[PDB]
Amino acid sequence: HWGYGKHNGPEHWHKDFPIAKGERQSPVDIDTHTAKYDPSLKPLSVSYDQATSLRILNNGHAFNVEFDDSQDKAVLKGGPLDGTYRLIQFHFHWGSLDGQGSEHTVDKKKYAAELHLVHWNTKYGDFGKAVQQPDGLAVLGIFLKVGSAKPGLQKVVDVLDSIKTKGKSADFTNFDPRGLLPESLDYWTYPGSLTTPPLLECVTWIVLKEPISVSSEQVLKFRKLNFNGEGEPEELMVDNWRPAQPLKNRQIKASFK
Ligand SMILES: NS(=O)(=O)c1c(F)c(F)c(S(=O)(=O)CCO)c(NCc2ccccc2)c1F
Ligand SMILES: [Zn+2]
Repeated sequence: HWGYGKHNGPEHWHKDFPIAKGERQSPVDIDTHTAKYDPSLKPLSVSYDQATSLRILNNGHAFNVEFDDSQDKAVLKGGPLDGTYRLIQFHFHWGSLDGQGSEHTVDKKKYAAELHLVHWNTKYGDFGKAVQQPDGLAVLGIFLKVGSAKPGLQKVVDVLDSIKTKGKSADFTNFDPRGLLPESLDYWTYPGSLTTPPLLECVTWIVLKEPISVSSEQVLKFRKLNFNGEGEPEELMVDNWRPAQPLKNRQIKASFK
């Protein structure tokens, strides 16, 4: 039932998923002036050299690039984390217009899109068990602005027309997610949730301060996808973002400045 519309969008979610009005929901606005610098936060360690992508999938809400997470191949550690967290999939959130699309905001500024690289804590042995734990996921969030093309993104954009509608999927091997990272790993970090149902409160969010630039033609290709399945009426996959939620009793920490 849930989705992104007038009748089943974010403002409706709490009827099926009451944790939508919980104590540590995401995303949030990052108020850069009131983020606390923590000189004890460590550099983020992103070890993606052995990554193995498998498939790309239109799930009706976004597209996911899935990875083999059956060994320690692509891992996030360090930063604010105590564990080792395995990459399972990345996906994006984007807008109908370049002026919106991100889930997190920075001093109320929306970006055109937001990449989420989803990782699960290896102490829990698999993703489905990890989402049931308060320290089960680490999601690395990267803002996209429209400008110059991101060449490392183009392999993703070029396959989208094969997964146009809900439930479609395609082989997607040898994709290197290092091509999607900005130069700096400076980040903000806070405890939150999945930003789609089931909205579980299992995520340590790590949001990079520096956005990547993508071209207008790259983001236009994301907006040609469909939320509907093949042979159902066309509804463009745009505006699949959840807006900022109340910060409540949380402090956002900065690794920098
Ligand atoms: N946008 S998010 O990064 O905060 C997010 C969600 F909001 C979310 F609900 C999910 S969920 O659908 O998997 C939770 C269901 O137990 C994932 N996880 C991505 C994923 C999806 C399918 C298979 C593997 C990973 C997820 F990454
Ligand atoms: Zn997401």
